[PDB]
Amino acid sequence: DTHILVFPFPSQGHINPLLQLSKRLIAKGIKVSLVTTLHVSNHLQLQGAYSNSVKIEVISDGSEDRLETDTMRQTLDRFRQKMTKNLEDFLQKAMVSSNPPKFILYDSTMPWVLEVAKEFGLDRAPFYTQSCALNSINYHVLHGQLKLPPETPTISLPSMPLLRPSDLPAYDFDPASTDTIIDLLTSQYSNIQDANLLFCNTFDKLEGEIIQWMETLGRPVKTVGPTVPSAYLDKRVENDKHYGNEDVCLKWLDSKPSGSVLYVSYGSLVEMGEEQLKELALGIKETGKFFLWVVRDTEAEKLPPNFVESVAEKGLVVSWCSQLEVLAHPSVGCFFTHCGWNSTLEALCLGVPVVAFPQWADQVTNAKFLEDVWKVGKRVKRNEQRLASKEEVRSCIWEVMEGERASEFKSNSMEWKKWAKEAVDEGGSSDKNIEEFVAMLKQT
Ligand SMILES: O=c1ccn([C@@H]2O[C@H](COP(=O)(O)OP(=O)(O)O[C@H]3O[C@H](CO)[C@@H](O)[C@H](O)[C@H]3O)[C@@H](O)[C@H]2O)c(=O)[nH]1
Repeated sequence: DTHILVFPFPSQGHINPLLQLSKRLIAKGIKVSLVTTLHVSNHLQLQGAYSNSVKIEVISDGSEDRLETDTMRQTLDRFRQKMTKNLEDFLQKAMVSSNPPKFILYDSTMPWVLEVAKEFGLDRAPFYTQSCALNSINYHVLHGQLKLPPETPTISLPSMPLLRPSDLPAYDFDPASTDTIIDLLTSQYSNIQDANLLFCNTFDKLEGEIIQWMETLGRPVKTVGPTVPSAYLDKRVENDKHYGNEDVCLKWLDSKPSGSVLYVSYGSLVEMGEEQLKELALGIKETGKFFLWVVRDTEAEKLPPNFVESVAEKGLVVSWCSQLEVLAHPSVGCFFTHCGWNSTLEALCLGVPVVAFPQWADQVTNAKFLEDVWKVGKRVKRNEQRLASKEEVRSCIWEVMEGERASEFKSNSMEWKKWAKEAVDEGGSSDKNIEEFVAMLKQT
């Protein structure tokens, strides 16, 4: 029996892509052991009931956990030192056992895993869970052709679309952490010469030339995305309808005409100012369109006093909906999104045009691609003070849903939905790369 280790960065948020991929290759006959922390274990559903259910391997005791007193660097140092030792102790046992793992697939944000696998002679590959475009940016910042402060007004990287400085990832939200975050992202490409493969959460038709550029770094690149549940695409893997509730959103959507509703989500981790949140709320109201806005309790409290009351007819403002179920609903014609890589891929897979309102990090670069490269929507015009007016919000929504290019966006959205599904369906670019990896694993 062939089994591998999957070791994603242990944070609630980014372990889903690796789990989604795990489902693909559990279906192709590969057993998977999830390597994770005590903490993740407690907040994760306990081990499945089947023979080929993902096996949970807790290798830490909790002392790696970040402290309230820590700087990000200090948190990262303690995490690396302790988890290095933990992995070493784990493989010391696992490698000399009757069925030793054949591979370790680890999040690219933990490059020190490769050095541990190298010691044990264990086949290994990083997994880049963000866009291939970000791989190009972070690589070029590592090698010095791009600086943390852009040195020019237009950035023209090989095989990339032209980028303004405003299109580049902005990690200066916490200036204290900015240096540490840039170091972490650039260190993802330092030791790739010893990686068996480089896995990427994307597909060939979405970033084909960028992927071809990455292949010139000397290693086999395997595009295996998008990691959205099969049920919303090729529908070939049993269940796989969610990542890793009683819904009202679906009934409310059922009464609305096809393609008429704006789904609003500016991210489940993004905080927003009362000022900007007021302009956004009023801007959505001014369009006069049916809208479903999912915003969490702490964010929902910062809305204008009578806002929810005032949109009793057109607006459904709720604490939570199944984003995948809402996007797949035929009444939803447009998605106001913060352009997180997961939201971005979900919009493309479900063939829904976007009103892009990026906030931080890779969202800025994802927005650029959605508007100028994939052409499935528009970015809300910002101010000189980075504040979007309710008029800028209203016009952007109208232009995407009712403007000159409205039909272009939906047509392009349906094309990407087709191509995303084709990539993960039998014989697709992603399915082929996954079959190759599986075949390689059965060769030992
Ligand atoms: O009401 C909601 C909100 C989200 N989701 C799902 O939960 C996941 C997380 O969504 P969200 O956090 O809104 O967006 P992402 O695209 O995952 O963005 C995440 O990852 C990005 C990386 O690009 C970061 O920039 C963002 O801060 C971070 O939220 C996705 O799979 C969504 O489908 C729901 O099911 N319901």
